[PDB]
Amino acid sequence: PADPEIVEGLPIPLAVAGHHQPAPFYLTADMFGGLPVQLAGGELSTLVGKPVAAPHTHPVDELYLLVSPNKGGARIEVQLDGRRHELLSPAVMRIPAGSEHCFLTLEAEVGSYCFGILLGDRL
Amino acid sequence: PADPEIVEGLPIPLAVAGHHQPAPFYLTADMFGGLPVQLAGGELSTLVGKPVAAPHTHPVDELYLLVSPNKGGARIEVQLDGRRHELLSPAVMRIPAGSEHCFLTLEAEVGSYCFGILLGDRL
Ligand SMILES: [Zn+2]
Ligand SMILES: [Zn+2]
Ligand SMILES: [Zn+2]
Ligand SMILES: [Zn+2]
Ligand SMILES: [Zn+2]
Ligand SMILES: [Zn+2]
Ligand SMILES: [Zn+2]
Ligand SMILES: [Zn+2]
Ligand SMILES: [Zn+2]
Ligand SMILES: [Zn+2]
Repeated sequence: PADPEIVEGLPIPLAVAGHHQPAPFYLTADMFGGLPVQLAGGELSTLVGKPVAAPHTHPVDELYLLVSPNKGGARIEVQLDGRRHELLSPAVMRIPAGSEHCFLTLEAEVGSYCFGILLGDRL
Repeated sequence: PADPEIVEGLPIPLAVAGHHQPAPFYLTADMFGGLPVQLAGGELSTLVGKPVAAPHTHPVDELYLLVSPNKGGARIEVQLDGRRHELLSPAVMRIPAGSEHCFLTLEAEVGSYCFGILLGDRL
């Protein structure tokens, strides 16, 4: 009675470099016979001033997606190779493969989310 | 002074089959020199009982991602080739390429989102 086209055992918490608890995945490479992308992230309202990770890298390009119910309802700082960037929702930022990076939530309302879309099947 | 690694002109409303207004995209194939995926969707709190589209298809597989701040805070119906499925957040559903499909929001709190991750660069 589990439906093979629906996954409900989410998020999938994976150990990731630079983190101090597992990172929450919603798409993993082993889903549905093999996916070409992975997707991690979560809701930001309890993360204001609380970084999930030190600077870390992936071997594939990644895209950050920042959304919130109200325009401007979430703001994150993203460090990229030591250069500070800032995103106000809605926003998309490219994180080049091998770039040392991390994010810090500066502002978030209920329903603010950041997701990282990893353009490949490897971490 | 625009930073080529950050897009803030979002969502990108594209005309899509079966819809009656443009669909909101956050990742489009023409971003950052060419992406291998696209991503559309949005916040569900004002969509309860209000379907965005009739049944429609894509030429690539798609993954629905349904999230909300509280476990169980959003519920959608997804029609797939005329068979009803239902998702309670958090959930992921595979939509096979060419499958006629659409969704209906049955329940949503502030901060409920559904996104469709299109596993290819064509609509
Ligand atoms: Zn089924
Ligand atoms: Zn992380
Ligand atoms: Zn922590
Ligand atoms: Zn990353
Ligand atoms: Zn990360
Ligand atoms: Zn820059
Ligand atoms: Zn749509
Ligand atoms: Zn409408
Ligand atoms: Zn679709
Ligand atoms: Zn659709």
